[PDB]
Amino acid sequence: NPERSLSDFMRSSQERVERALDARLPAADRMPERLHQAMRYSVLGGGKRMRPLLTYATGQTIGVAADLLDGPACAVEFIHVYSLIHDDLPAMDDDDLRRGKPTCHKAYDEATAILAGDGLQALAFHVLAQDPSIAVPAENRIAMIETLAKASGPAGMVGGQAIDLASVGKKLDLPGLENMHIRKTGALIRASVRLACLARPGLPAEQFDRLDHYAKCIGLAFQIQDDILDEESDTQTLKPNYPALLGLSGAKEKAEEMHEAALESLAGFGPEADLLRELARFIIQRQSAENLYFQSH
Amino acid sequence: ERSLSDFMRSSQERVERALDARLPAADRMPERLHQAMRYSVLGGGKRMRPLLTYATGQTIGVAADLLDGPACAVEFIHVYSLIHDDLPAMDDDDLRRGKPTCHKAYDEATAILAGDGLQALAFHVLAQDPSIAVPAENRIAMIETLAKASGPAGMVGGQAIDLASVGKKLDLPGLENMHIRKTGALIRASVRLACLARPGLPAEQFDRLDHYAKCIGLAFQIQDDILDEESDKPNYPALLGLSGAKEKAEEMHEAALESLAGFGPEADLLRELARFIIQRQSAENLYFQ
Repeated sequence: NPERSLSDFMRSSQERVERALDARLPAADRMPERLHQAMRYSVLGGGKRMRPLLTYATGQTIGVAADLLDGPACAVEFIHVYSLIHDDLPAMDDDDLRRGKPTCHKAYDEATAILAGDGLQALAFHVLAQDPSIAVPAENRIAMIETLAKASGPAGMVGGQAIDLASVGKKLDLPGLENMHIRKTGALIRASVRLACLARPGLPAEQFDRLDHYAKCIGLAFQIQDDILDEESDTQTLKPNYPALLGLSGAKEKAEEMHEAALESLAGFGPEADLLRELARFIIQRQSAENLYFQSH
Repeated sequence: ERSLSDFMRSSQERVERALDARLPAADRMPERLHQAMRYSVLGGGKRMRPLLTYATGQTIGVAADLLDGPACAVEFIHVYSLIHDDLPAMDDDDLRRGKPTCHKAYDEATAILAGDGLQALAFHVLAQDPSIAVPAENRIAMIETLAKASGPAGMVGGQAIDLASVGKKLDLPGLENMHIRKTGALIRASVRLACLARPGLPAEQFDRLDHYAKCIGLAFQIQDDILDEESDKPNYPALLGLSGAKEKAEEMHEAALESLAGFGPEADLLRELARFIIQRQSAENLYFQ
């Protein structure tokens, strides 16, 4: 059944990316040591690896060997981690903890955190430009770099964080709240999918577009669901969001509608896309890796 | 062939138009971020890195139209590192070149992001800018050059070595290594980017120009320290003696000019730039304080 296949695929890909990140991170005992260990502290030792899973799952769907996908999967994950390190800083989200573990600025210092994030961003692009295992044509490699730069920069992830900070005391409309999430979170999720597509020479434009629409819809849907679980949490115990804007039922319906559009994007694929069908549900419903395990086994 | 002053004026004005054209508009969302990026980039600067790019271009027969994108990409990286270096966690500067710094004109969050955004944008320029009309392999090598120069083994790692060396003494190799990474890599990249805009340029010309770049970078840094010592962290005069350091500055200057072997009046601009970078551009924030 596809749910056990998803669980198997997840566990295996998370181990494969863990080794691939370690192989691309400069050694803990080489100079500069504190900087290298700070990057490694933030990148390694697990995490959901949602963006790599999207890269690996997309590649398997369109028939790209996983060897060609290690580089792009690490590149998107480096970008993701760099954004976390900087976002956790006092001047932004000011997080003291991340995954039962002190954050990079707490565990080291703020200067080391700023630099580890800076170094991870540059390293993402070094992986795409130079990694020989990304054995694709020159044009494709260039397109991957452009993809990551557009997704990570002021028109993507960074600008989305700027929009998020500028709206802390504000009430946004639906298109306004969506736009922010599309930039802050959506662009890098869609990049993860597009990178895999670019490792398939000659892949039809219609397949790019459908898988991009799949990527866009799951990105929007899961953050709507994040808000729903948040709203349900504080109203069952003793910043603009989706249930505040739409009501809880309106927010629930909006996520469901996005979820439907995600699955319909995959109509151009057969059972090779079952993995993406199951991954959509897992990501959107915010299920844990172990919860997925103890119900499919 | 024209004077260095003519080249300086021309290039300063050219790089300003070129950087403006690659920076997202102030009146487009997210406006504050765009304005903050523009503030730091267009606010001023010696433009040493774009000068080298354009001058390398002239020396090897590349049209300046091919060099606008590379000159902007290196300048974007340089400007990003300053925004981040100026922060309270790092060097903590309220002012730079007689204007307030990024996080003071805006705020610290906006500064972190303005820097983050400029690093992404430098790669976006190299990967996509159509004016960099070079074959695909050359464009990819430009991107690799920039990423190796800007990352953990270049600029960023150099700043890490610098910060980790406070309250410490370093040997000569270590102090050299620190500067070669921190500032040398990006300077070498400015020159190498121009070389990659000349398809089929022999490796020997790459290496001559690289050696020129490496030695001027070190000479500038040694000269900075000499000038710091002369008016009142590891440094050259403290490690070698003032005489030792002056001699090393001299040797680096000469080695940089030796690399330009055999060029005709063709490399007069690079010779003049080295004299200018080492002697005038080093005695600068000392001149006006």
